[PDB]
Amino acid sequence: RAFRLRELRAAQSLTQVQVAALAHIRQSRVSSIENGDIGSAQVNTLRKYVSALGGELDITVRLGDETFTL
Amino acid sequence: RAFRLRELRAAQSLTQVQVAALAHIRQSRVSSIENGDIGSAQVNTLRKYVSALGGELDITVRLGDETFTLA
Repeated sequence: RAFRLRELRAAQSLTQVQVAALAHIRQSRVSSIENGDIGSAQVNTLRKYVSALGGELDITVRLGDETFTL
Repeated sequence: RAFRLRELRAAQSLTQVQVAALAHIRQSRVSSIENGDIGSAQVNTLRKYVSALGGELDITVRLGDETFTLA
């Protein structure tokens, strides 16, 4: 059900070089986070990389039965 | 929202310095998060704090008429 974000940036036929250039972040950072690991990666870094695809990013927190965004 | 995790942490009356140990992260990192600024956080670092507290960390992406997960 999880769709790691390399196969999501390929939904709209785009290349890392292109996502890294309107995100204004080193292609180093795209390769690492597009690889399959999103931990290392900052939030702002991630947020910028998703804004590139013309999407929005939401961090929702769930504990017991309460939910809200950061 | 802003005043949340603070309330949540204080909700169970836990001390900043406890959490910093429960999730094995710098206490300073906890003032920041609880503080409100979260952009500068690494994702795993943020995840740890939520884990230690007891909840879960969900990262939904909305792309027009869609919604996907990734961790």
